[PDB]
Amino acid sequence: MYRTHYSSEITEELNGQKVKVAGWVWEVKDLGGIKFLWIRDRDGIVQITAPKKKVDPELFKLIPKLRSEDVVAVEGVVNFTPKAKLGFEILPEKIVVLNRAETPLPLDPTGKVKAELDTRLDNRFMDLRRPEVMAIFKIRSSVFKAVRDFFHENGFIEIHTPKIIATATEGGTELFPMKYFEEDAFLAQSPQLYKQIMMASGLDRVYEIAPIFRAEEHNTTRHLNEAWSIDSEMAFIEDEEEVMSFLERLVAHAINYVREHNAKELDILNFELEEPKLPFPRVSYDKALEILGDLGKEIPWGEDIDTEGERLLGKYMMENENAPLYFLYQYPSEAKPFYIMKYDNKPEICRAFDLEYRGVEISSGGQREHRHDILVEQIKEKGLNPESFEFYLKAFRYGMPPHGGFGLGAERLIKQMLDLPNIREVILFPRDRRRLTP
Amino acid sequence: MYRTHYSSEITEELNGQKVKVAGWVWEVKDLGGIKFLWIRDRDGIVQITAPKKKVDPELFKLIPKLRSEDVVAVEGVVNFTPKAKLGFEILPEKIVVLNRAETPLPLDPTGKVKAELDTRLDNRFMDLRRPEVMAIFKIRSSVFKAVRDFFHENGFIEIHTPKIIATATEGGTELFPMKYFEEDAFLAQSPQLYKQIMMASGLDRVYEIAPIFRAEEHNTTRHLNEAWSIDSEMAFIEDEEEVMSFLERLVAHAINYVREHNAKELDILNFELEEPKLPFPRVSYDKALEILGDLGKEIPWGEDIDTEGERLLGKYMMENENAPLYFLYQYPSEAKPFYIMKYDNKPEICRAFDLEYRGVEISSGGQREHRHDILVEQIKEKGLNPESFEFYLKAFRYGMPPHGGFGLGAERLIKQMLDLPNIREVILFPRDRRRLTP
Ligand SMILES: N[C@@H](CC(=O)O)C(=O)O
Repeated sequence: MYRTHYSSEITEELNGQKVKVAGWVWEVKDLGGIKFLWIRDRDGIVQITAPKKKVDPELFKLIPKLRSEDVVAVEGVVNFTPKAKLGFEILPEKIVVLNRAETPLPLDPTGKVKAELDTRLDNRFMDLRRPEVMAIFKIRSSVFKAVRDFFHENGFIEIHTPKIIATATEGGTELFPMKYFEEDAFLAQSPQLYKQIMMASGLDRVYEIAPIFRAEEHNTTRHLNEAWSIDSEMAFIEDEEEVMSFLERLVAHAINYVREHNAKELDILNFELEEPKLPFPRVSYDKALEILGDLGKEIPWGEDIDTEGERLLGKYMMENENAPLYFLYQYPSEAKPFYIMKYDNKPEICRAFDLEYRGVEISSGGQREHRHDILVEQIKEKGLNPESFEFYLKAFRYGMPPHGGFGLGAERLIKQMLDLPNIREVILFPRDRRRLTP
Repeated sequence: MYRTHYSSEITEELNGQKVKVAGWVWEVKDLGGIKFLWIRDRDGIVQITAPKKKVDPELFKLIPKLRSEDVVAVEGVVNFTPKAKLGFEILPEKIVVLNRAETPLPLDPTGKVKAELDTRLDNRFMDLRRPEVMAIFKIRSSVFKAVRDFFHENGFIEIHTPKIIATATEGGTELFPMKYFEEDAFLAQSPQLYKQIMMASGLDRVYEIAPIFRAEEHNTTRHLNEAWSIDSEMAFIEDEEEVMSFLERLVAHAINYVREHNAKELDILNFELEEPKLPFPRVSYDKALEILGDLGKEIPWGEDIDTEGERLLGKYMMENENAPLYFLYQYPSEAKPFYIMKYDNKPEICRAFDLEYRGVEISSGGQREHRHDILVEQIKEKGLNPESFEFYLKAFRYGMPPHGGFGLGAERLIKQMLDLPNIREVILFPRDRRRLTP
C-alpha cells in the first residue's frame, strides 16, 4: 500500500516516526526558502513541510511542479509542532506522483464555485471530494450498520427475496415490466408478500435491506425510481403497537449511532442532530384531520393525508411537542391495503401506521390479517381477484401466526435525518424520470 | 408478545419460573391420566406436561383437540427433570390456539416422506420447518453478518449503486434487456463500473452487497439468473496480491464465524467445516495447465479451464495441498475483461485471479487498469466502443489512484462452504431458466 496512515490516524505516539501518507494534492505554497504541500484524503488534509536546508534538493524543486488533484504518495517523518495548524507536519523524504489530473476539473472541489445538482450527479467522483458531501455518504454507511446491528441484537434473521417477479400486486401501477426469456415479469416494488409468507416458516423475525423499483412518471424531491428499502416482519405479536415500539427504538438507535460516531461529519454539515425522545407521540388519523382542519387543510374522512397535510402536521408537532418524529395511526380501513388487520371492535379503522420525520413519511407498516378467510374477503372488498394471490394465500392455510411489520425507506430516513432539501443528496447515482446515467 | 422464550433460551437459572413459549404442534400424547404436548419453534422442540391432577380441566380437554402444525402459545412453569429427554418441561397454566392448520400438508415436516426439490421450492414456508433447511438459512444470515463486520473492521465504507443501467456492465449475452420509459436499459450484472468510479472519490475502501442479474441459457447446479454479490474495491494498492490477501482473510473470517456461532446448525447438517489455513495456495494459470496435463487433461494455452478442469484441480489441491480453497492467477489477458491491468513486462498475462472452493469458482477479481489511455485501448481491443463508457472513463481523468477489487458470489460461497449439491438450496426463491414463480 502507498500509505500506512490516514490524516486522522496520526497521533502523538508517532512523533518522530516515519509514516506514509497518500491522497490528492489540495494546495502547494512555494514561499522561497520553504515550501508547503497539502494532501487531502477521505478524513482531511495533511501538511507536508519542506525547509530548504532540511529536504532533498530534487524534492525541493519537485513540489512547485505538483498540480491540483494530482494523486501523490509521501513518506516522511512525523513532527508535532504548535506551528502546524492540525498539530503535526510531515518532513518529506520521498514524494511520488502516482497519477496526474487533467485540467480544467468538472467541479470545484474547493467549494468556491458552486455547481448545479445535475453537474454534481454527473461527476459524483469529484463531488465527494468536498467534505460536506463525503460527510453524507459516511453517515449513510453508519446508518445501515446501526440498523442491521439493532436487528441482530433483537433476534432478527436477514433474508433475501426475489427482485424479478411475475406475481400480482394490489396497485398494479408504476411497475417496471421486463421479459424473462419466454415469460413476462416485473421488477419488485416491495418484498411484502414474500416476508409475510416466511412468517409461516418459523423464522419469526426477519429483515431485508435491498433495492426496490417504482416507475414513477413524475419527479419529486422525496422519491426516486430506485430505492433501498429496510423491510421487517415479526410474528407472535399481540397488536401493532409492538411493531411501532420496535421501529421507533430502531430509528432511535440509528440516530444515536450517528450522533456518537459521526460528530465530525455533523459538525462539517453545521448540523445539530437531536437526541431521540422515546416514546414518540402517537397521533390518530381522526385527531390528525381535526388539527389540519383548524389549519385550513380539509381532508374528507376516509382518504389519504397528502403532501401538504404531512408538512402542516410535522410543523404542528414540532411547535407543540418539540417532536421531529411522531406516528400517525388508526387509519381508515378503506385507505389501507387488504393485508392490514382491521380493529375487530371498530372495522372502519385498521391497525396500520406511518412514521413521520420532519413532516415526511419515512416508514409505514402495521399488523397483518393472518386469518385466511378474513384476508380473502378483504381482497374481494378491494375489488381484486383472490385467485391471483393464491401462492401467497396458501401460506395462511397451514398454521400462520399473528404478525406485523414495516417498510422503512433508507433514502428518506437519511434525507430527513440531516434535513436535506433533496433526496438526490443521499444516494450516489439517482434514477428518475429523466435520469438513467451515470 | 405471545412468547418470552425460544426453546433454546430456557436454562437452569429459570427453573421454577413462569415463561411463555409458542410454536407449531409437533406431537400430542392423549392418555387418560395425563397429556403430553410438544411444540416446535425455530430452535427446536419443547415438552409441555399436563397431569390430570395438576392442570385446569379445560386445558386438559383442549390438548387432545390440537392437530399437527396448529400454532399455539403456552404460559407455564419451567421444571428441570431427568425424566424429560430435553432436560426440562413446561407445566401449563394457559394454552391459546392462535391458528389452525389444514390437511394434507404441502410437504412433510417430519422428514419421513421425501419430496423433490421443485415441490419444496414451491412450498418454502413448509420446507424451512425442517431443521436441516432452517439450518442453511440461519448460516446464510451469519455469513452476511461476518462479511460486513470484517469490512467495517478494516476501514471499508458501504456503498449502494444502480441496478438499472444503460451500458452493459459485463458484456454480451446473459443480459436482461429492460425498458426504462423511452430508453433501452439492462439489469446490472455487476457494480464494476460504479465501484471503480468511486476509487477516484477518495472513499478508497468500498463494499456493496446487492443483487445482480445474468441471463444464462442453461440450468446448472452452480449458478442462477438472480444472485447476491459481495463486491469490494480498494485504492492505493501496489499489486493484485494485496487484494487476494484481503479476500482470503475475509473468506476465512466468514468461515470461522460459522464454525464458532453455528456449531449446532453444522451438527444438524452432519458436516465438519474446516478451520481455514492462511495463506491459501496461489496457482498460476500456467502451472494449473501443467498439473492438468499430468492428469491427461489438455487445455490449449489461452483457453478457459472448463468445469472438468476445475474439478480435477480442486481435487488435486484438496488431496495434495490440503487446501479446499486456493487461488488461480496470472490468467491470459485475452481471457479477462478490458478493466484488468496486464503485466507491463509480459502483456499476454494479466493481474486477474479466481478463488476456488471445493473445485468451484466462488469469486474473481484483480488489479484494474487505472491509466486512462491504456484503458481506452483495452476497451478497443475487446471490440467495444469507448464512447459508450464516457461516464466511467471520465473518472480516470482527474486523479485516479491504483486500485483493485473482487466480486464474491454469496450463493456460491455458501453452497461450497457446506458442500451442498445444488445452489437452489441456499437461496429462498431461485430464478433459473424455467423458474419464475413463486
Ligand atoms: N466484476 C467482476 C468481478 C471483479 O473483478 O470484481 C465479475 O463480474 O466477475
